[PDB]
Amino acid sequence: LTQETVINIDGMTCNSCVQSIEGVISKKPGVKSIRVSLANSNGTVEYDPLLTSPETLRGAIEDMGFDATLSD
Repeated sequence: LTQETVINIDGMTCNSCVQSIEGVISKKPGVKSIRVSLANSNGTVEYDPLLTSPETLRGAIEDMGFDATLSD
C-alpha cells in the first residue's frame, strides 16, 4: 500500500540535516521514496499505512531532533 504525507520540518540546519533526515527516514519501515526540501522546509514522504503513519514519521523526525508538524 502507498500513501503520501507532507510534514513541515523546521530547524533543518544546512544540507547536512536535510540529507541526514532524508537518508534515515528513507530506511524506516514503510517508507519508500522521500524528498526533503529545505526551500519549503518540509519532508514529502511516501509510506505504507500498514507499517508507519504521518504521526509516527513526525515522531521519528522529532526523535532525531527537528521541529516536525503535520502539514497535509
